[PDB]
Amino acid sequence: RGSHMASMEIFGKTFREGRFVLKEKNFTVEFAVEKIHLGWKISGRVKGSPGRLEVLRTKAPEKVLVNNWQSWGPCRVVDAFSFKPPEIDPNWRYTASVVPDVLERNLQSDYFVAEEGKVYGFLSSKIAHPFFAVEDGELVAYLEYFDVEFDDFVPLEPLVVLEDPNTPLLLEKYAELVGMENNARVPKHTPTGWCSWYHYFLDLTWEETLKNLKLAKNFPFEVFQIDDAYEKDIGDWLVTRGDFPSVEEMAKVIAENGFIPGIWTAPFSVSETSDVFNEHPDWVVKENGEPKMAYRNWNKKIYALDLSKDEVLNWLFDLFSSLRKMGYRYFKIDFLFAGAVPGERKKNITPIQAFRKGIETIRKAVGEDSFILGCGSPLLPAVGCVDGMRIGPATAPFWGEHIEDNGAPAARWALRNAITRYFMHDRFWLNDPDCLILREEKTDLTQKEKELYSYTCGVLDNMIIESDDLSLVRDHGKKVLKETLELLGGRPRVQNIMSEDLRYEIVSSGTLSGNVKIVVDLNSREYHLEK
Ligand SMILES: OCC1=C[C@H](Oc2cc(F)cc(F)c2)[C@H](O)[C@@H](O)[C@H]1O
Ligand SMILES: [Mg+2]
Ligand SMILES: [Mg+2]
Repeated sequence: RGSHMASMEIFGKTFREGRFVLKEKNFTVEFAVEKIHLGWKISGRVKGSPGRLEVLRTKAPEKVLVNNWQSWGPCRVVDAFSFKPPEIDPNWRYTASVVPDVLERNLQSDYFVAEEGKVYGFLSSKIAHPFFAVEDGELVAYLEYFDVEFDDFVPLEPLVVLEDPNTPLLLEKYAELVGMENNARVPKHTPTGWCSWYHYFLDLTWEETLKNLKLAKNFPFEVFQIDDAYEKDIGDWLVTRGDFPSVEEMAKVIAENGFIPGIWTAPFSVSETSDVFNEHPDWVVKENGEPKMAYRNWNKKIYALDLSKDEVLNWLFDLFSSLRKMGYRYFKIDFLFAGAVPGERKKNITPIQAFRKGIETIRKAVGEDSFILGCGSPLLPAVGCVDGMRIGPATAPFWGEHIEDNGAPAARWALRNAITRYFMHDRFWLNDPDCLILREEKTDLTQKEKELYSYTCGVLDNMIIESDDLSLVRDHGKKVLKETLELLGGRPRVQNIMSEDLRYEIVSSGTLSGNVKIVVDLNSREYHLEK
C-alpha cells in the first residue's frame, strides 16, 4: 500500500484489488486487478465501440523515460512539465506517432513509461495501440481501438505497474513478462555478417559487391546482406536495375562463396512510380477513397499496402516464398510502420490487426529456419515474429556532434538508443544496434569513436554486423572487431538508466572475457573499460 497507490484510478474508479465490470453507453469492459511479483497487473476483455479507452490515471512524475513506438524513434529521459509540442514533418508524420493529434498537444510515450523506482507497461499490442499521455500534471494510459466495433468480446492488452528501488531490474522484469505474453523468439545463436548500406548507400554496384565477396573470406562473417540499391523500384522486389544480375543469380553467387545470402526489402511500401502500384492501385490504404501517402522518401510519394486484403497477403506470401526458394535465409524488412498507418482499409479492423496479419504472412512464407530482422518497425506488435530488431535510428560515418535528436543519421543517437533500450535484448528478440563502421579511410570517425561504439555493442551482447568497403579496413579495424566479438555472451545492465547527461555506467556478467564494466560519455566521446 501507500499514499501514492490510493491516489491512482483504474478505468475511471479509485484503485483497489478485485474483479469489476464497467457498462458504458457504447461499450463494456470486464477486468481484474491482481497482485504479482513487484506489483500489480490489470487484465480482461472488451466489446462494443471502446474508441480511445482510458485504463489508468496517476500523478505525472517530474522526470520520465519515454519511448517512441518504432525502431528509429528516441527512448530518452525528458522533463515532463517543460514539454513543448514539436512541429511534425508532413513527410514523416507517422514515424513520430500513430496518434499525431496527441503529440501536437501533449507529451506521449508508447507501450511503456519509466520513473525512478517505478515502471508502467503494457505486455502486448495485438488489437489496440497502448500509449501514455501527460495531461495537466496527470499521467494517463490509453488503449486506442481506432473506431472499430466488436460484436463479441476481445482481450485487453494487459498492463503492469511495478515498484522497486532498482529501476534497471523493473525494466528487465517488464520485458520478461512481455516475452512470455507474446512467445518471443530468442535464437540460441547470434549471426555475424556484412551489410552494403553504410559505405555504398544507393550507389552499390554488383562490380563492388563481387570485390567485397572475395575479401570477406578473410573476415569472420556468416551472413552477406545486400541493402537498398539493387531493386527496380519500391515494391518491385524481384526486378533489378543497373549492373545487377537477377535476384536469383545474386543469391546463388553469395551461397557459392560460402555465405548465408541476405536481402533488404520495405515490404509494406509501394511507390507512386512502381509497377505493382500502377497494376493494383486498389491494394493501398485510402483517404476519402484516394491513396493515402504513408510517407515521402527517395523523392517520391510512398503508399502503404492494405494488409486486410487477401489479394495483398497472397502477393506477400508468393514474394517471400520465391526469395526463400532462391536461397535467401536472412531478411531485413524495413519501413514496417507503413503497414500500421491509420486510414481506410477493406475490412473494418485496426491498423495493428492489419500489421500483424502482414508480418505473420512473411514468417509463414520464409519458414522457421529463416532469420527475420525488423527495421523502421512498431516494437510490441512484432514480438514473437521477428528474430532481431533495429532498436535505434541509423548510424553514420560521423559522430554527429552537431546533429539534433530527431531521427537523422548520427552514430551518437544510434548508440544512445542501444543503451536506453538494452533491456529488450534476449527477451523480446536480439537487439540490433546498427552496423560497425571500422574502415580507416572514407570516414570522419576517429579511432577513439570507433572503439566507443564497437566495445559498447559487445558489452550489450547485441548483434554485430560490419558495413565497410573491406579494402579500406586494415590492422586497427580488424583488431577492434576481434576484441568486440570477445566481449559478447554476457547478461548486461545499464546501472544509471534515468541519467539525463549522456553518460552511462554499464556492466555485463558471464562474457567470454569474464565480467566487465564500461563507462562511456557520448557528448565528449570518451570511454573507460575494465576486463
Ligand atoms: O533506405 C535504406 C535504409 C533506410 C533506413 O535508414 C534511413 C531511414 C530514413 F527515413 C532516413 C534516412 F536517412 C535513413 C535504414 O535504417 C537503413 O539501415 C537503410 O537500410
Ligand atoms: Mg484522481
Ligand atoms: Mg545473449
